This record gives sequence, C-alpha cells and structure tokens, in this order.
Amino acid sequence: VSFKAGINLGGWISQYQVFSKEHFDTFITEKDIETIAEAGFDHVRLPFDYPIIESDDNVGEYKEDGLSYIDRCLEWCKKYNLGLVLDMHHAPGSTLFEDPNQQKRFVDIWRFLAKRYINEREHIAFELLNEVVEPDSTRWNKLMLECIKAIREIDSTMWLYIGGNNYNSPDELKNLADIDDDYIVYNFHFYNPFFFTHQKAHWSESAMAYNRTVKYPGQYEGIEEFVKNNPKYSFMMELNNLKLNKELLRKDLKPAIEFREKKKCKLYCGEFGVIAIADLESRIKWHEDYISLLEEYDIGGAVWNYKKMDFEIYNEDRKPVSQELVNILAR
Repeated sequence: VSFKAGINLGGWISQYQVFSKEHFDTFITEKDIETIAEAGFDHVRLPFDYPIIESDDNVGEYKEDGLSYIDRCLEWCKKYNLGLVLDMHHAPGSTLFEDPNQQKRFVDIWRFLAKRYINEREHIAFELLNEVVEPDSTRWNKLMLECIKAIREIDSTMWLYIGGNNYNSPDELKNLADIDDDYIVYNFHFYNPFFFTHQKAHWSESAMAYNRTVKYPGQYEGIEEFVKNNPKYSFMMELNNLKLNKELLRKDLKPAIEFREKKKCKLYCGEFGVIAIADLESRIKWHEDYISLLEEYDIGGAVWNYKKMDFEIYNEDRKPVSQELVNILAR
C-alpha cells in the first residue's frame, strides 16, 4: 500500500448537492474503486464534510449510516490494495477558530475515528483539515497541536496529513508549528496558474469576470484591457502578460521544496488539477508537466477529481476522459 499516485472522490460525501441516501449510495460504488485500481492508481483521497457524521442538533452522537460510507470505502480499497486518505473537508463551524465548542467537536470527531479504525494499520491515513483561511497560523497551530495529541493518545503510529494556512498553500507550510512526530506527512494543494486551472470557474468571481480561455503553455491575454474595464480587479495587473510554462510551475512549487529541505519531512500534494472545459491539449500538458515535477522531487499526490466537480478525469460511464491523461496521472 503506497500513497503516491492517487485520485480524489470529491462530491461523494463532501460537496454533495443534496444530502440524499440515493446520492450517497450511487455516486461511488465498488465498481469505481475497481476502475481506479485497474487504472493503476495506488490510493484515493476521500473528503468528507462533518454533517454526514455529526449533526449540530445532537453533538457527540455519531451517525452509523454516515460512517457506513467510510467503512465500505475502506473495505473496497482493502480488496483492491488501495490506500485511503480520509480527509475532513468542512469542519464544525467559519467560526471554528473563534468558538471553543466547535474546536472540541473537531477533536472529538478525530478521536472517535482513530478508535473506530484502530485495527486498520496500512490502508488508511487521516488528513485533519482542508478548510483553513486565517490572517495567520497561530490559531490553526493551536488546534492542530491539540488534535495531534488527542489522536496520539489513542494511536501512536497512524499517519496524519497536515496542511497549512490559506487552503494548504505551499508557502504556508513554513508557518506551521513544529511537530516532533515521525508519522506526519505535510500537505499542500496546487492550482497554479489559477486563471489557467480555473478558467471560467463559475464559482470564482475573478475568473468569471475575466472570463477567458487560456492555453498552456502560453500566456495571459488581455489582462490590461480587462483591468481597464474592471478597476475592481486591479490586483490582476500583476499577471499582465504572464508566461505560463513548466518553469512557472517549478517556481510556485519551490516553497514546499525549501520547507522539506529544512524539515527533512514527507510532502504530499492532496489536490491539483485543471478545469474540464479547458482545451484538452493544454489540460493534458499541464498535468504532464506538473506530474514530472512531483516525480522529480519525489512527492506523492492525488489529482482533483475522479468524476464531476467540473474537474473530471472520468465520465459517468467510468471511462476516462483521456487515456493519456489517466496514464500520466497513474505515474
């Protein structure tokens, strides 16, 4: 069981449109894990949102019906020799770093999960929290240290994936508190250049305003003309005529590499990808360049996303959007 070439299962028990059993039971099935396993991936990252495990009305009572989804996924992975990175996407409250109570629930959910899977030693790793956007890392470091401690009381050797501030930015790793612990893997997400990977992203106001098709390798066009029309996105002027190429990707990856040089730790890129509406040749090339960098620096990771979520690698018929793309991603 290795955690090097994975794929995310976003939209299943996280970022689900509607909380419906029909969805939860149909979105991901053993046939999907089989498909992923067959394609050559070695693990899947599974983001989950709290409510499918804990309801705000009766805090502390965990849902077996919700848990059955994680349990069954674990069973499917074991059968196909895949690893599973259980990832908490949305946590209690964001008020989490404000409200002591939301923090208590956060650590208790992890304490509960550590016990629940205490006998699974090689197929599961825990990834604490994705959603982190703070002015600085002081409060996340406090909560994170408390969370590691609680988990360690129960399981001294479970692998814990920890990311930094600003959505696990690679330049925020240096701001995390020192964790003298041998079973930690440091996580970072990578979506650079943002306007290429999220070109026309409906959810990005800035991307939706700019509204431009971007090729890779290539460059940002009409930035100056766009800012002129939209003074509100003046900050974008810094990107005027930016050249998008492999050297740009290596530059953006440098902060994670430096951090590792100092901490002598393991790194993991839990999310990276290109919006599916981008031209295929560019979409393939970006992944190819990025994966070559991950391979060069020996960094494992998981591409966003398996199906749907606008970053699909596979269609609903469980067939890859491109075989070359999957081959690249399976390393």
